[PDB]
Amino acid sequence: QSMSLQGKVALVTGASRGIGQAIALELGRLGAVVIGTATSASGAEKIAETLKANGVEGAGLVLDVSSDESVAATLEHIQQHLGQPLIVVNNAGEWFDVVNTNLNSLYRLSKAVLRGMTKARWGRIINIGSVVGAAGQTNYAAAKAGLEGFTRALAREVGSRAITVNAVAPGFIDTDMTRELPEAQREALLGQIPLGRLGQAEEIAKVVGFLASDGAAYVTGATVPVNGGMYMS
Amino acid sequence: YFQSMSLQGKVALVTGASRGIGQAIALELGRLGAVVIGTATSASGAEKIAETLKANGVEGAGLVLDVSSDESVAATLEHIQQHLGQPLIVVNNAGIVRMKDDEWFDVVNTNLNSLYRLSKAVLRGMTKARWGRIINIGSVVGAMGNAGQTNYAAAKAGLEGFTRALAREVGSRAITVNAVAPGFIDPEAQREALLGQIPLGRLGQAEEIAKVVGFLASDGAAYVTGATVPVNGGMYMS
Amino acid sequence: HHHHHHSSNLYFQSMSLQGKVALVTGASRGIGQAIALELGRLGAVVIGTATSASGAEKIAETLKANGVEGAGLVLDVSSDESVAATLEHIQQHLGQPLIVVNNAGITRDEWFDVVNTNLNSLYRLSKAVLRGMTKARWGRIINIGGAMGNAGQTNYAAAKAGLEGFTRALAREVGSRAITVNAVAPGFIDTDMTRELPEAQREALLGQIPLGRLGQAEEIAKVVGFLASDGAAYVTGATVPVNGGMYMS
Amino acid sequence: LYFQSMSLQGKVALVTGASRGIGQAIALELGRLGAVVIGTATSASGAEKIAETLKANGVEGAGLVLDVSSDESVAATLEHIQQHLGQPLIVVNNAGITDEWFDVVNTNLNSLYRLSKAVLRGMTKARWGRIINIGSVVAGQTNYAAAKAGLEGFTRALAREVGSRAITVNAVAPGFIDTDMTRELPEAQREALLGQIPLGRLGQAEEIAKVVGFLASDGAAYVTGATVPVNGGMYMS
Ligand SMILES: O=C(c1csc(-c2ccsc2)n1)N1CCc2ccccc21
Ligand SMILES: O=C(c1csc(-c2ccsc2)n1)N1CCc2ccccc21
Repeated sequence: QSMSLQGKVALVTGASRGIGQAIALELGRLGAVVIGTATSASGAEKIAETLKANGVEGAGLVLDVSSDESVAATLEHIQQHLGQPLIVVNNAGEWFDVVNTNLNSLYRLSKAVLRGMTKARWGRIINIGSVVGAAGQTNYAAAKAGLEGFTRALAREVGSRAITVNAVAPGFIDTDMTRELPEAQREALLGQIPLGRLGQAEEIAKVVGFLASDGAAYVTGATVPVNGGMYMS
Repeated sequence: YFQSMSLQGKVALVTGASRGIGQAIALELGRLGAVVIGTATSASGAEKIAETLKANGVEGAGLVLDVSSDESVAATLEHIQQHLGQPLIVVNNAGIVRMKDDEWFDVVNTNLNSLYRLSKAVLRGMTKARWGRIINIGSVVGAMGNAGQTNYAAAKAGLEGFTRALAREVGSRAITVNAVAPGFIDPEAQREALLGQIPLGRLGQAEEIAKVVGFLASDGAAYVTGATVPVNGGMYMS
Repeated sequence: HHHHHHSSNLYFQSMSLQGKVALVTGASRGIGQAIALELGRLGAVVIGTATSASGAEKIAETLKANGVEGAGLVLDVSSDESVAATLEHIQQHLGQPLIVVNNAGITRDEWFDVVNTNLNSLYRLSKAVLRGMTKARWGRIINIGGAMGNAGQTNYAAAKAGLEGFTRALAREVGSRAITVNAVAPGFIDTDMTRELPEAQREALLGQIPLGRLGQAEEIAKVVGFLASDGAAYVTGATVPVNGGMYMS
Repeated sequence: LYFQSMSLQGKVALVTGASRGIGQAIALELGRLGAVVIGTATSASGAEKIAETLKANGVEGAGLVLDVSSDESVAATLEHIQQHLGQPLIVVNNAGITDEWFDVVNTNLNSLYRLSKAVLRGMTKARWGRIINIGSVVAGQTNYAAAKAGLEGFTRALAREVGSRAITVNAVAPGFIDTDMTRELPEAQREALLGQIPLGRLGQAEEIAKVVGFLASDGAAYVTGATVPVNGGMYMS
């Protein structure tokens, strides 16, 4: 179809579980060669097995997005063995230090992969926001504000080169980190969601898949909220 | 049955489908497998829609619909229900000296009343099926000055607010409500100046709007509601 | 039978609004009343409106009791006839209002009709008073949000979105004429409805507000007073949120 | 009714980057409202100029050297103020710092945080406070809109963290202001720029200062986390 990513190398950070894993499989399903990262070797191996078990070509790697050395080395590894990643999905992650640290990691990784996208005159950077999950509202709303601003600016800097930069802002998603919130807090959160249910990780992955397609080529600087109608600021 | 982005077995209603973006949306939804009903305000335009659909192998019809009239809306909807079935995908693209910065209010207010009128009518069928997609298309940037920016930004502001609220009203029923906000989509040779406000350096294509709409209509966009997806190549006027 | 028009050497340093005539709609209670007194305190001649003659009289008494020159009038902002007549009345007897504060709203398909009705009333009233502001080449229109917090969460974000868009657009249409158009978006304000909540729910509500307290009506009035001053002359199209740090989207 | 405290008599205000333009205008406005004002610059010449301006306008205070990018500069300066003048309860951040898009915004917000944190002990102590952050005055749209986005988000979050203590945290987002940068634009570009501003004119530095003066008063006590745009109707996002 025209949703196809055949011939594209996608890099998905933090792909051993939940939303990251779901994004890796979705992009794989659309035909991309997928490289998923975790911070440990056990997690890199688990990614590799998941990809095999779902008929997706690619690899798992160890990547620490807080380290320039990790980013440089990893990127070079990918370039030699697989090719240049033109689809990059940032999902890997003191109110201030959290947001500030994250956005610096977004920038670090974003900058590094841009040489390859520039060279090809085509690209997709997609940034995944933090999931709503029980200091909590303050940090969430801030991390979302910083992401929206960041994404918009970067999109402006790189647009001339045919590179889109977008974000996806999850609401309350069904994941391992959310499955075991207390009932009281879960129920409260359901009560603020017009659809009356948690989102699925796959439902985030679908949005990401579309932003990566050629059909989303005029969409850039956007933050698509995926939250069942619940908007927390 | 069950596939990523198939609309097989869905009836989609696309208003203002005789040209440009509306036409592109009708063909995109048809391509994805929906049975498409496209409307225009004139009979000539209804006929042209029918031909386009036939010429592209899309099952459906062209109809005359005036979204400003409760009678037109009722009658048309009843016609569709008897002959084709219940539309569960509805796409609102019908919207009404040089332009000035005092035309903003009547235009926006009239459009949102029409959005509501139509939205309300099709909701009984979506409620009854416990599934639905309403997608509202914004106006493309209409003119080159402040007066052009005033009307655009306002029509967008009202659409964002409207869409969000309606989504909240109908969410419990598994009905998503979203918008698409086009930027500059495909005369006077301040062309270059205009392209210089757009990071991608080009006008958008009507097909590029249609793709976004097609996704919002799919099962994969089921958790997306109340959103206004901007499709403007990186150029943001508020 | 109902009289619908009711009137009434110490120089306070607060008196910045120099005889100017301010019109404050819905001024019989709460935030509207607080705005009328604040503008009066700053030296304006204040005309406050209600929809009934009893309310027009109560406004007049409040203004008298606080040493504020002006009047209470009957005004129905949903009616072109009421708006025209009232505004002509004001012109003949008191002068041309150059400060106008829209606080007369409407409350409880309900979601759309409320917002849509209010914005039409805003436009109706705003259009009418503009001839006088145009003629003077100076003006202040201020719209009070219903984008009230007690009005609650379900329709709040929408009423705010419509107000913010509206305010911004009108500001653009009238700016060349030295007329500012701005809004004030209250959060949770202390009024008689909000006082009589159970402790259990009161505490929950206060726990969503960083300042840990309800706002006072006077605190909204102060913001309005500033937007009306010459110092806020470069502020236009703005919606100032006044909610103690609680932001609902 | 007629008698209340929109006065700042008895308050110590700290205004960073106060040697010219908007900073200077803010320092004189707060002084005019009765505050004891401490204005900072990065050079000693600028600290002197601030002191003269304050003297010349009958405003009690001082000019100091402050580098908001340095923890040592911030600590020392604050301690100096505490010993000699008292505890600043009004703080106005107008001092900024110099593919440059991210580092600028990121550096500024780190400075905002550094300074904000330091002055909070004193505000906490008194259970009252005003922090006000001034945005940058107008590739050009990218940097402006970003710096505004990061400020709006920052301001809002900090306001949440400190609200229980009766401390408001707000921002002012200037549009096109009449200052040294704008005095040297070509007529062609000037006219184009005015044409995008509904009021049809540049803002004055004093017009920013008035907004700041209000946010510092007791009447703005329920306003927190807000970014007040002061741009004559011209909104770039
Ligand atoms: O009815 C309006 C409306 C009428 S005019 C208008 C507008 C907005 C910006 S300029 C004019 N908005 N709105 C705007 C937002 C909204 C939400 C829910 C129901 C109604 C509405
Ligand atoms: O630290 C940043 C930050 C660093 S760069 C940046 C940014 C935002 C828009 S473009 C760059 N934002 N932010 C942005 C918003 C925010 C809120 C609370 C704590 C931190 C932050």
